[PDB]
Amino acid sequence: KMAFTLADRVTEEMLADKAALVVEVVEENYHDAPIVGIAVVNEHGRFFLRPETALADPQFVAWLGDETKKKSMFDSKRAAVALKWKGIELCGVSFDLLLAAYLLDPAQGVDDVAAAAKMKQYEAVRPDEAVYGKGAKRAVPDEPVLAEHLVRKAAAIWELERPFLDELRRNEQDRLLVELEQPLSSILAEMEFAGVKVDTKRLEQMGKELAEQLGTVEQRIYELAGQEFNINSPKQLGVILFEKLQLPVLKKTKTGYSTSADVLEKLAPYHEIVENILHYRQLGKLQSTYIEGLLKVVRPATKKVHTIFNQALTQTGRLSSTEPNLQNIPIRLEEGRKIRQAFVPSESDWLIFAADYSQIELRVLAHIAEDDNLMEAFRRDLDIHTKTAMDIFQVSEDEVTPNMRRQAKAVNFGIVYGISDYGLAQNLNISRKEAAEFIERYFESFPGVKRYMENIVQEAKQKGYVTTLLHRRRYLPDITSRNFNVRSFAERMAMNTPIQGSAADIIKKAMIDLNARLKEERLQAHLLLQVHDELILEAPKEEMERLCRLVPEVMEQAVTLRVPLKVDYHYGSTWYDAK
DNA sequence: CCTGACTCC
DNA sequence: ATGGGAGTCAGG
Ligand SMILES: Nc1ccn([C@H]2C[C@H](O)[C@@H](COP(=O)(O)OP(=O)(O)OP(=O)(O)O)O2)c(=O)n1
Ligand SMILES: Nc1ccn([C@H]2C[C@H](O)[C@@H](COP(=O)(O)OP(=O)(O)OP(=O)(O)O)O2)c(=O)n1
Ligand SMILES: [Mg+2]
Repeated sequence: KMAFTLADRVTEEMLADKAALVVEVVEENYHDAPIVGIAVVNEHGRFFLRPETALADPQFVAWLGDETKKKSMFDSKRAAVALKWKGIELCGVSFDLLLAAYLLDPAQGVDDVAAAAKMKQYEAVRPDEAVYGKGAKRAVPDEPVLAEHLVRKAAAIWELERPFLDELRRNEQDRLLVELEQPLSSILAEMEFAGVKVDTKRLEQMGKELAEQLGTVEQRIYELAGQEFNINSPKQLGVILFEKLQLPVLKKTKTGYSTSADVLEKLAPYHEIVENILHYRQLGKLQSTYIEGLLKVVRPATKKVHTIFNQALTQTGRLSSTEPNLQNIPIRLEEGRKIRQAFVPSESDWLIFAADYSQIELRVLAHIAEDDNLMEAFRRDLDIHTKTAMDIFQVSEDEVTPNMRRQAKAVNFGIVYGISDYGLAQNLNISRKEAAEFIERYFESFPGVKRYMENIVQEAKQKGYVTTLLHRRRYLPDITSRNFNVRSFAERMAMNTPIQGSAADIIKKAMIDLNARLKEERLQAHLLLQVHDELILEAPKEEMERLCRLVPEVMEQAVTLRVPLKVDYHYGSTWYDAK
């Protein structure tokens, strides 16, 4: 039973200095998406406004953009970006219920106001999907039904703010929300709306050449197989490998023979065709995802792509990137890495600038574990990825290739995060006995890491959750399970989540600090992407010198640990050349 | 619609 | 049974 005004025009009482605000965008991808309705709840009452009315009203636009007029919202980034596409600036967001719910418990997967409301037994609001429908049936409902929904969402935010803030405070997470996540949200909104420019001429030419290449590789595979088949079907491929060619079956899953890359690599001594197939599947992913998939989402008039950074999704505090994912662009193989040549500055005589934290989760672990040897390694500015490489490959520091260092990187993180002898052995294609002895020596080098991992598992059993440096939390209710697999996975989340999450806390803080410095120094430079422990910027070529000092400094000083933080940086004419 | 493939941190 | 965190794709 909820009264509200379906307003025909904006009135002064709608423009109070505190309000719950709903700016509704139904489409999952909110870039250039319709705003279908607006709701405002404040001390004076409850109001629904039509966007064509409200958004062309100069007082309402003024109010949206006035930082002293405070708004509580759910997913303020979605509203901010949708408004930027409407040419309107949103300021003064003081509470975001999505971010509040996320910090209280990321496992709730809260994706609408109703699911957040449930956390406090508030039920005077419906789920979005129940209002709009799903798939081909998704639609905006009749105005009265829409209006009531948006108003109930705003009223929920109005009533839920204090109970959420109260609980965050009890958890010592209120500052994490107000000083970190909420300011980051506005920064991500800027990055997403800016977008990254793409060289479509180059990408399309790449794609044409790649198609010819796939054809050649495909026919070679059919020749080796003695038959045509769909190489992109693990079922058909399994029949070829394990029935026609009679190769050993190393692994099965629930649907049939495994053809994972791990398995095919191990079959190379039996038939050369597995190497061709691995190459083919790489090339096919390049074409489907990083050529075709990317071209499909380029906005043609500006040649820009606009990702969405999901800030309330991952269980550790990382961001994710969708439609397109710009956090998994190829780099490890030169063939794939060339895609990066198609990511270019948005203005002429600008350049791309990239900065990456050195050995980040190993520095974080040194600090949190207080491992004397590892802490001293970072004080000696050593490279643990390179050192591990020299060992596993029996090679000098000068003969270690970037590829070797990449592999050693997975060995280091594998070991500290609980890899077994079976897994390490399968990884380095070495003897299981050899792998076990290697793990043993690793923890004899870093015994504090070992103690830390034993202890954090016990603490997680006792408390039911683990925490990061800035008080981010993950609950682990499975960790005392009688079941071995269920318990074991939970134990390994206790080992990993605090470290990966603390690293996420750090780069989030650096983005805030960096933008503040950019503004203070009046630089045109701005952030384009975050890639977990990297920041990618564009700026006039004349700003590179400054950035070379400023960016790494801000990143390195974002937090003070018991070890130095270190940042590598590069710049060039394209994302590829920023190395 | 899921599974298993390739991509990154 | 067998490091952890992610997203997109073709095939079925
Ligand atoms: N009410 C609070 C207090 C702290 N924090 C988060 C953000 C802070 O940046 C981080 C660190 O807190 P402090 O700097 O105040 O140090 P603490 O006293 O909390 O010690 P510790 O972090 O070891 O628990 O914790 C928070 O979100 N809300
Ligand atoms: N196989 C991997 C690779 C990375 N990561 C995590 C831990 C890494 O510290 C972090 C960053 O990825 P990087 O590739 O940037 O690795 P580093 O920062 O550790 O090393 P560097 O930047 O010096 O190459 O992501 C991981 O858990 N497992
Ligand atoms: Mg790094």
